[PDB]
Amino acid sequence: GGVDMPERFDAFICYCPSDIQFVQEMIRQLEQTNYRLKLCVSDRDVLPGTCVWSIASELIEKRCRRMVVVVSDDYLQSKECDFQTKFALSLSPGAHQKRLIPIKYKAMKKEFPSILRFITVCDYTNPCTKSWFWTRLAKALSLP
Ligand SMILES: [Mg+2]
Repeated sequence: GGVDMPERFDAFICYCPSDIQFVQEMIRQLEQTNYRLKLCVSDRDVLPGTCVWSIASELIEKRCRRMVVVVSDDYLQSKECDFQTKFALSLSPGAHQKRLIPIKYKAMKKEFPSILRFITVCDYTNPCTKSWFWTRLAKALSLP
């Protein structure tokens, strides 16, 4: 009986503490789609009421198919961004679009991270794509 703890994950969610409220909203919404996503973060304890799992940093590239990147002005200054930027720069040609899913959720005064310049963004601020935003993100994350 019961629920298993995953060995491999659909995605790691990379975010700085300033953006935790967005991540809390995202996880609940993704859990309310017709998918059973396997999601991980550095510390599940700060995301109560969710099905997310904790993962050691050194295991992320090996065990996560993709990385969701929550981008904001605050994020650009964070150690979490340092980790994600190094991760992105470690990737071979073609791997960036296959493994990175950047999300914007509020206005930014700063330019988007250099390494994400050719990467498709999930823009939560655009009302024109809002109705199916979470469903489409969940489908994207569920794919190999
Ligand atoms: Mg909207």
